[PDB]
Amino acid sequence: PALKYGIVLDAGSSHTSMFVYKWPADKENDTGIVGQHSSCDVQGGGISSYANDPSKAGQSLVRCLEQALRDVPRDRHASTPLYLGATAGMRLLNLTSPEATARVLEAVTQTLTQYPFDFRGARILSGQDEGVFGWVTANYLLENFIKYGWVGRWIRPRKGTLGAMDLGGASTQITFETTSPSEDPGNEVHLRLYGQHYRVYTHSFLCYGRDQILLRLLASALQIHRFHPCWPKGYSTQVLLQEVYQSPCTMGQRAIVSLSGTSNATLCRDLVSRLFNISSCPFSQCSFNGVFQPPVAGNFIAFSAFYYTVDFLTTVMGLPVGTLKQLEEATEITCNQTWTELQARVPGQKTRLADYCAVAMFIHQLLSRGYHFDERSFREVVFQKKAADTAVGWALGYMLNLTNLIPADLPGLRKGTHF
Ligand SMILES: Nc1ncnc2c1ncn2[C@@H]1O[C@H](COP(=O)(O)O)[C@@H](O)[C@H]1O
Ligand SMILES: [Ca+2]
Repeated sequence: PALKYGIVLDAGSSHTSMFVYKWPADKENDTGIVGQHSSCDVQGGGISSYANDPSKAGQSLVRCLEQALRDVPRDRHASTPLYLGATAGMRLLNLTSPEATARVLEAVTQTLTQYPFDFRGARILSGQDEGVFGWVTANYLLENFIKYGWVGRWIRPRKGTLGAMDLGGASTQITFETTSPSEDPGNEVHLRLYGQHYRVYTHSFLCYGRDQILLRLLASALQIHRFHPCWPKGYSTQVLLQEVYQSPCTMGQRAIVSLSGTSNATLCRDLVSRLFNISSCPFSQCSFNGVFQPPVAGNFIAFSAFYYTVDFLTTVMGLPVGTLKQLEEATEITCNQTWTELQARVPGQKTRLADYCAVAMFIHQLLSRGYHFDERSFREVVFQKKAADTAVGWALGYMLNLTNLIPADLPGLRKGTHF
């Protein structure tokens, strides 16, 4: 079996990752056939972090691109497509400066074009793209697009699909198949995949990614309390105010100030609750901030920082998260830890440690009060970051779309046997 390869650079707000995928040439249109071959994490910040030094953005890719040259056989370099897709870090920079955004894209394009891969462009994905391609990735990998059964006995209803929830650094996405009528065209997605129609809801909440929420909570704590109730008692840091308020996500709030934590789970809950506006809804039903959302339904996979945060609660804190009530309890216990108590649980590097309480509280509120999961619907959510040896994110679905590897219809319409 002769193999083909494809590469996606996922240029996220907080960092870039490279994924190399491989598939058999003769089976390339089968669902689930493409899988991850290798990956590489680019050292340092996201490409948007080089807004004032755009030349560095291209150079930042060099070491991982050098790895791609070793990972993909030489004779196949020329015919291996390479894409770069950038998400909310670049969407935010584009609000601030379309010129600086264009210079970054120019710098990554110049670097990528120097390599022997078939470079197919650097683009900024829409929030819809990001949500939908993640949903496609999960369902493709798990073979949910297969028509199950056989002639005269098809499973009915059709095999369910897995909803997707992605918590990145700068935005968060929710995407799932729905039978509810569409009320907002911006949220409505129709896919034709392997002869089947999927009616899908998606939304991306810009500024509701992990890093931006943490900045917004810090801005809020500074204004309301002058201490940080989500940070652990005994933890303090010198906050440079310029960095706090420079983001599009925090400009709305408002040189160095000392800020200390207080382990106040109840005040932390109150601070997080200010992130969700539930006061108004121009639709029949909303999530929050007046965004249309039908009832959540079916199974979901929650990946990226949902997975990393829950993994911390289960593996480091040793707490169950099987129910919303358990997640709330685990958040409380975590937020009530002092800095010495929390450090005692983590023998190694301590980066991100002071932030788990806030992120866990955010996640719990986002799911329960934002998306309106309840105990029944939450039981259907799993936290995982990989399926079939492949990282779950939008990259695979993006590559499948741009390489035209998912057919709208089966060959010869399968003689019409799925009609
Ligand atoms: N081990 C971790 N614990 C908590 N957050 C993380 C971890 N690894 C990455 N993150 C954060 O998760 C967010 C999305 O990460 P990613 O989906 O890997 O780009 C970013 O804010 C990252 O800093
Ligand atoms: Ca991401």
